[PDB]
Amino acid sequence: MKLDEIARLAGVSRTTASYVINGKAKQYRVSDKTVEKVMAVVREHNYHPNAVAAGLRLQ
Repeated sequence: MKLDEIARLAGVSRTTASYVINGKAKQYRVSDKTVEKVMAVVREHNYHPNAVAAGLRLQ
């Protein structure tokens, strides 16, 4: 379930859905509106990013 389908199935764009796939919605401009909208599809299909991601400190 690539970014493309998750965007069309949820109802956003290849990047707006990209926000929702990585859990970055608030960082961009989809604080909730697209979270439940696109996250419901990202988690329905279980689509997640690959290993090794920037965040060694993470607070």
